[PDB]
Amino acid sequence: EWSLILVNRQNPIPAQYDVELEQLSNGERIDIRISPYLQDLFDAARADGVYPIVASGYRTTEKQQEIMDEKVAEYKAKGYTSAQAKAEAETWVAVPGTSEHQLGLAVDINADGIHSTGNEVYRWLDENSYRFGFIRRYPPDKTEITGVSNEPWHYRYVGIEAATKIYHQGLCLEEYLNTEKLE
Amino acid sequence: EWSLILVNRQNPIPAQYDVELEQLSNGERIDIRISPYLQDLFDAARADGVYPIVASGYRTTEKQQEIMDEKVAEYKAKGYTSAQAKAEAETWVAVPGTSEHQLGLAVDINADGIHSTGNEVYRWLDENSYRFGFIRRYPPDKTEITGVSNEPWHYRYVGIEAATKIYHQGLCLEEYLNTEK
Ligand SMILES: [Zn+2]
Ligand SMILES: [Zn+2]
Repeated sequence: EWSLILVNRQNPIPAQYDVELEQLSNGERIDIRISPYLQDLFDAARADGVYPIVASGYRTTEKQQEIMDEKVAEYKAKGYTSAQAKAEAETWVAVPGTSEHQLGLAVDINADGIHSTGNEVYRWLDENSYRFGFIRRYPPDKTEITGVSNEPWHYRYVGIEAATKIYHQGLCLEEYLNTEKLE
Repeated sequence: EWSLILVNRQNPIPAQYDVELEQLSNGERIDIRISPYLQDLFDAARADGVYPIVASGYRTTEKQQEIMDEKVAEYKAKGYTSAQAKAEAETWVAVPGTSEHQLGLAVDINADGIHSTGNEVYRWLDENSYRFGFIRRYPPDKTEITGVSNEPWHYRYVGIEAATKIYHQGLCLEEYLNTEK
């Protein structure tokens, strides 16, 4: 099922994955399939006086490389050999060909800052996103399963049916998929 | 000449300005007219063992808006009034309607991280960008004229002849267009 595709270190994007991108007002791009769900989400947040942005939508391989390299540079500057920096940067940034952002199913949502702080948007999304098919992909209690640190901006479209189950079930996507495969 | 357009609070982007955009491999977009020059710039950089990336090309009004609001929020959070936060934010980020990035003639160039540092790239661009017809639009010593802070990553396409002149004359774009008079 298309919305449940697993992309992680162990599950790279399939060769020749087709994606039709819609362009948002801010120039970011998303899978046309998630557009009205994301639109509903933003509509709802604003109706609650919460004002989010799409910081990052679709990213190309090259784009994913540059974010990753910038992340590595940051850790080198904090006293990491480049070998240490790579491994450490990879807990924040997926190596190219393993970011969900390469599907067009992930958005990194932030506050517009002026009407809302990061924390208010992050809270709101955590409690609400599932109603619109989006999950908090990388919660702090599952970093030992996802391989990724607490990333309160990164929301993954999986669809309403699945997001609600995952949210109630209190699980990460890997667990949910693993538990679906078992039964 | 089309490439010398000045753009600021006084000179908002013209109504229906015509951008003719191209996607780069990182997903950033540039006016197609600057494509060969940017490619020549990265080629020469890479040839010099210097490894730049385009962190930002074309931006929508809304994209510009979002950067500016994020900047304003950073200043509000460090105790600036709404009016100060905006004032301060504007020295780093142009207001929508006044950015060169909305022309697709401006690129933010950073280091690729692991082959070069930002300063090495910033240094290189400083000394070589004009050959490809880009200028360091916002030099430190012209913040009074340009109304923008030192932004060593921001390069404006103006053309090789144009960029070369401005660089030797040591001037900022505002200055050169007043030279023309
Ligand atoms: Zn993300
Ligand atoms: Zn810029």
